[PDB]
Amino acid sequence: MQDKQNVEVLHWWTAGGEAAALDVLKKDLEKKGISWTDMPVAGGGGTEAMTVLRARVTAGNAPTAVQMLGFDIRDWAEQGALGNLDEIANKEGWEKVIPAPLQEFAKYDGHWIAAPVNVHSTNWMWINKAALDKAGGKEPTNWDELIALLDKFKEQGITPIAHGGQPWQDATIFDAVVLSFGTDFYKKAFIDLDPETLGSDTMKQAFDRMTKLRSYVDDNFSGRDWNLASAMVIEGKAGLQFMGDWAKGEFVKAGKKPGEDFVCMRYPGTQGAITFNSDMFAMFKVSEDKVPAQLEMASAIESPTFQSAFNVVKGSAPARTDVPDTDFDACGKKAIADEKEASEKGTMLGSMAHGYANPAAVKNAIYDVVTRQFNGQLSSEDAVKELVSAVEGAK
Ligand SMILES: OC[C@H]1O[C@H](O)[C@H](O)[C@@H](O)[C@@H]1O
Repeated sequence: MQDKQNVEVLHWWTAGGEAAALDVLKKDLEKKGISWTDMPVAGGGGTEAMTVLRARVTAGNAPTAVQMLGFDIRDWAEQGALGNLDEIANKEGWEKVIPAPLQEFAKYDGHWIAAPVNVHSTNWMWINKAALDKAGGKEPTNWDELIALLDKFKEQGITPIAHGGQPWQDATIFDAVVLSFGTDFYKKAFIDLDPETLGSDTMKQAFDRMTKLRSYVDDNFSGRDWNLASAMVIEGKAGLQFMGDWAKGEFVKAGKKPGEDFVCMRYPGTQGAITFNSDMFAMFKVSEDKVPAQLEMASAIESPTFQSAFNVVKGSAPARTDVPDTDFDACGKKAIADEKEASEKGTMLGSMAHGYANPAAVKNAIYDVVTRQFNGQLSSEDAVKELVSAVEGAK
């Protein structure tokens, strides 16, 4: 009669687009007789959710299912805190359809310990179509063209860059800025954590670009939620936003269409590469009674029909490679094709900002340097020195 199974889910999907996509999963589970106890922890990018999580686990109160990124997953797998999903994954044939870069994180010590939802990526620009057309309509391909477009936006009297001053958002931009100096440089810096690279003249140029981008954000940017920056571009109050494709979730929620109302492009100099992050659900070992629901949730997440429906709304690519792009809009189709290509070419690189490039300690030490340099507290020359010391001290 009434539902007899239930999942208690900690996640940070609280903005309108994110909430819309999550509704897809909730409805899916409900049809299976599984109700939902919602434990949302608001805060873009999940830092706040992870803080709540740590205190809860220390208190012997781990949630049944937890939204999680990258090296964070590994950290709990190492501790043996996560449920083994093998019996679902082996039987459902996950090995054949989940890209190897995601399996590095979804698997630990020979076992599936998370169910990957999607493949977001961070190196996008969201451009207001009306403002672009006012600016002559040319999509910027390189750095100089980007600056020329931002200058036109500025003379149009709008805020050229919609941005929120929070360390993770600053890092999100820096993903793409570093990426624009080439995939080799990005790997050397954020994946290999090579100190010569991190201290290079090229990294000094990257910070100089952040200074330039800083000059085009509005004076009230500090502390603004990412989705409120997205809204500025949606409303035509700002020209463009540099953000992961969760931003598209907002545009679609507002009824805006690719081509007509907005343009979606890779960050100039990064087409042909992606800086990826994959939201996964980790099922924490709790009561033995909860395991059937946990396994059902993992199965639901990896179902082809859900993999399409959820990601269409979310603004990410499916985690499964065998899910067709048919129901995706023009930007979602690009996301999928860019992922297949980057995967083939070895330019599908873990996002630093969103926890796929390096461990939390390193990520956080990078956040601090990037934030202070963007906010103008630190010169590019000094930022380079401090980045090397912070990274070396965190490894
Ligand atoms: O909160 C903003 C975004 O940040 C996170 O890193 C997630 O991967 C994405 O699902 C979410 O929409």
